[PDB]
Amino acid sequence: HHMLRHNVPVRRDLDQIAADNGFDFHIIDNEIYWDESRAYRFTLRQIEEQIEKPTAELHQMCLEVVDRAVKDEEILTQLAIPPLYWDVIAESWRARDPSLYGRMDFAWCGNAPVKLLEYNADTPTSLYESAYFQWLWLEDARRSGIIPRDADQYNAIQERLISRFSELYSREPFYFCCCQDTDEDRSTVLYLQDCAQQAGQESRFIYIEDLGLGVGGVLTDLDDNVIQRAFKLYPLEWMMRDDNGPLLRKRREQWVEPLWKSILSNKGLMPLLWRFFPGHPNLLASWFDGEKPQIAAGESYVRKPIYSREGGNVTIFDGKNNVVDHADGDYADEPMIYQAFQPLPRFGDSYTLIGSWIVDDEACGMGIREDNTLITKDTSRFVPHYIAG
Repeated sequence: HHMLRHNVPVRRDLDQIAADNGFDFHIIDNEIYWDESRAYRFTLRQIEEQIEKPTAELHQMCLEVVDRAVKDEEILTQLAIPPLYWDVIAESWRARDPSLYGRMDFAWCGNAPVKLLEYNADTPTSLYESAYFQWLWLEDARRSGIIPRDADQYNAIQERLISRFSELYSREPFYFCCCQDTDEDRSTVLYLQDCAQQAGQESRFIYIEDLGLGVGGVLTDLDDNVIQRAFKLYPLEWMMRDDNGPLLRKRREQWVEPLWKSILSNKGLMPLLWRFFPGHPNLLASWFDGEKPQIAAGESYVRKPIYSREGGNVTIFDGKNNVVDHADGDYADEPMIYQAFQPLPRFGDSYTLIGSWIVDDEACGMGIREDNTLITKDTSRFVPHYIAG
């Protein structure tokens, strides 16, 4: 009936399993990250009616926000998108530059509708864990009897990724890049590279720091080959703030995620979703800093930077304007949005976030994270789930 969590025994060979499968960040700084000492059990109806169908519909609503924003200079201004990039973002949308993936983050409310907290539509991680490692967990768990033998999992992510790379096939090499000094980012990009290569797409990896420029600002690799298409685990808004940002206007190279996705990874998406779909069951009231609050006196509320990751610089306020929770981060100088407050559900002493995956426009799986405060932070743990009943 109700979604629940229960303890399960950790596999006695977890560390070997993680090594054999390339999961080199399952423990981070000698702290547990991958946490299979518990698991969440959903019914198929909860999956289809409360997560999958709402995710697919919310994505369509977001595409309507993109379409409205690129045609309205007041909206682009509210989103704080630099005017230099308005034309090339509008053109990116006009050409329908292809999207690969994105992840929506949800507050679970029991039998009530889930509430969308934000759309990590540019550089989401926890992909390897959601698409791959928790499926191997499911297979082992079914065999060992710690969950029902016929348990399923809301997870078609790898299949949809491979099929998308097939659709996007090109004989020109497909570059993949991330920054140095983060195993998680590299393994996210390596996982996408493996999916691409499974679809027959030749792929090459290059660190962001090793990207070069040829005469006239042409993007090149370390052997001075011209990069014509790249997936980047690097934020679009930093690309546009960089001194070389103006070179994006020429559209000489293809980017994944594409430029128009900068509208969806902007947390200004949340006020716009509320403006254009007021009262939608899966939405929270939201407004830009400086607009009249859309909650009554007394209610708690959340202030978020328009650009941030892992709860960075998020503050939850109570209705007396005291701090309920706060997270450090590198985003303190970004403009801010406000949102009505729906607490994450609490299981034991953990607060649980649902990440719901989109591949192109299709809702196709979810991964769960747990943390010790109301704001999901960098200390969070990934927890497997399964479907039964």
